[PDB]
Amino acid sequence: QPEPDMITIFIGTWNMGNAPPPKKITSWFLSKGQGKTRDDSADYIPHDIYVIGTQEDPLSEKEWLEILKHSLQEITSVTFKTVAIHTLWNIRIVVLAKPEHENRISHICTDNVKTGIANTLGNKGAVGVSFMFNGTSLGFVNSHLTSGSEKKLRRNQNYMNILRFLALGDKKLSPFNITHRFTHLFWFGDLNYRVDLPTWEAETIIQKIKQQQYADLLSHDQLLTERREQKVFLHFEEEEITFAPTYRFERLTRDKYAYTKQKATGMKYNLPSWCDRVLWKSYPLVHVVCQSYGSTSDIMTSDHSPVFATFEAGVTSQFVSKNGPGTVDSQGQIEFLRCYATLKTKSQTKFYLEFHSSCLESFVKSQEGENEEGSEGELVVKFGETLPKLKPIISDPEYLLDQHILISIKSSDSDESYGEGCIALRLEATETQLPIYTPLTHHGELTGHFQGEIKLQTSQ
Ligand SMILES: CC(=O)N1CCCC2(CCCCCC2)C1
Repeated sequence: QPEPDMITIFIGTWNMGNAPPPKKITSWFLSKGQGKTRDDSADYIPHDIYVIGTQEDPLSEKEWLEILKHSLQEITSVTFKTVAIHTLWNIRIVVLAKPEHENRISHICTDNVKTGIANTLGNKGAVGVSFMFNGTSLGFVNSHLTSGSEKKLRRNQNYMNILRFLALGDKKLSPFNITHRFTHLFWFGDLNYRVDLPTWEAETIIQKIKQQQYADLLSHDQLLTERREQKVFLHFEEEEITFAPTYRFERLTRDKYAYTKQKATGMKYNLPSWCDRVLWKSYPLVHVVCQSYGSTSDIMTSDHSPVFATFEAGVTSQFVSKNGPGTVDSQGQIEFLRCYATLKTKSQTKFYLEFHSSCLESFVKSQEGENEEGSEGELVVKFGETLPKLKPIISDPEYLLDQHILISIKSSDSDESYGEGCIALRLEATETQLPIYTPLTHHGELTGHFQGEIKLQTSQ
């Protein structure tokens, strides 16, 4: 039975509006409704992994698990195994997988983050799950961010608190937040970004939705505009939205948007918005292709419609050689030439690099770089030809070309990371000097760049 080099992943996000679901929710898991939908010819083909994020979920874990498993069994005649379930207040994540994957999945982690302070601490935040699938690390975040059209900055702050403090993946990756710990990271939920148009335009917006003319609405979507201004979700992808706004509906129909201010809304308008979203970030040059992104039309218990997204995702096998794991493979090496970090910092400390990768026995610390002044004010940290030669555990190119090197640039004075990034070993050539590049972030914000050349030696 061969190990897969691709899997498909279903991501669902649904704000249930504190109401039990209807008796049938299969359209959700089938990616049927509006938007980029799944072909009918695939209906019986199970996804490998289903990740379900709910918000305002009134069910017990037991009650929801029974609905989800019975739904998937009806669709596929497969009894899915529960990988993980984690709930913070009414925010929940469930991971289910085909039984054949049970001994491919390990290192399962769960965590939550509570956002806000005092007033604003008590119902918003995120839950997450991570695990290894053979040689590939997968992370999943379900977040319910701050509501209200005039709170986009709060949502952006909630995002930064979640990526800083959610403790998933390999704890040995200590300089790295969740935006660098996984081969594939999926972040979804009721992100609560709104269509920023005047209140007086509510009926105009509704008209546009009825005509399936989303362009003038998406150009005011706060998540798209904040992402384009690099205020949030830097280096994450989202599929094009081709489904109607998923909020705020009258319950028990989808024929009506309920947008007017009411005591129940705190006297706030809820103009039709794409609150419910799926985004992802994968390591460079790993296969990830969105195969559906849309909303259901037939699940009407909530004032939100469920959202689905499906992905093909590249995976790798748990590689064993005669040599590594448990030793190095002298036929392998990674060299770095003409490397320099450009940092936005106003500080003057010495810096060194750390290289982290599961292709190394442990992380590698460089010598200090040489600081110069850039022509436009910047700090340039020159490593020249001074970086160590990295010694991978396995030299086989079928393994090594699929790996990645995480880079942290740290202050010698404080040992705090000023920037993190990632370099793919999926090179055009081996034994050849080739350009490399990564942006550097810290707390998910741009802090600089790392560039230079790489020379990769494999056993071939
Ligand atoms: C690959 C990627 O994610 N990019 C590059 C192209 C522009 C951006 C995507 C379009 C939506 C708004 C954010 C800007 C970001």
